[PDB]
Amino acid sequence: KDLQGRLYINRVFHISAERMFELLFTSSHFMQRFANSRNIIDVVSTPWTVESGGNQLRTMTYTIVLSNPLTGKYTAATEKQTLYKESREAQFYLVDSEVLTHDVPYHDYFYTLNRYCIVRSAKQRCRLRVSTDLKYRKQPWGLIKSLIEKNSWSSLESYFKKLESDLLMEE
Ligand SMILES: O=C1[C@H](CC[C@H](O)c2ccc(F)cc2)[C@@H](c2ccc(O)cc2)N1c1ccc(F)cc1
Ligand SMILES: [Cl-]
Repeated sequence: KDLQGRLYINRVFHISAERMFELLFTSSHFMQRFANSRNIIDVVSTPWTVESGGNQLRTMTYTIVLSNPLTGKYTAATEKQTLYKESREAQFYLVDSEVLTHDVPYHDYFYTLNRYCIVRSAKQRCRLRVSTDLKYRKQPWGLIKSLIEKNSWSSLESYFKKLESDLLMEE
């Protein structure tokens, strides 16, 4: 069930699956601190809502303060998060997060699909797996694809390394 693009986190935490979900997918103190650390500002979120089909939905908007000047100073972003009912019936959590940016060069060419899988382990532990696909909306001819990929893979590498490290402090 991993996405084939890249596997960024695959780690067993001394955190229960439900508390993992709470830390990452609610307006938790953890995500307030993490947002500050990552220079993510002006966060607006919904709660989780429940669809007739049983999946749950959550959306967010926020601004990213960017570090590479060629990507701009800031970009607005929108996220759509889906929690799959089938995963919950199987006693785990599978969330697909789709992330779109609005201001970076070539913003209209791509979006990011991040898949978060939280599986129960003995003794109030869980395994968190996070994998990512870069998805194209327009054909990224030539240097376009090279620049999108180089910038994205490096930024996400940093982001998820810090997420894993900061989650360890919540054990
Ligand atoms: O994936 C992800 C990151 C998720 C963000 C997270 O959902 C969060 C955290 C705290 C909040 F309060 C609110 C939302 C985000 C990202 C943001 C900043 C970064 O320096 C790197 C990646 N991104 C991304 C993906 C594609 C892209 F084109 C630009 C950014
Ligand atoms: Cl469960």
